[PDB]
Amino acid sequence: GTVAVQFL
Repeated sequence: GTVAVQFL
């Protein structure tokens, strides 16, 4: 759910 980690 972040920019760096899309799945996060």
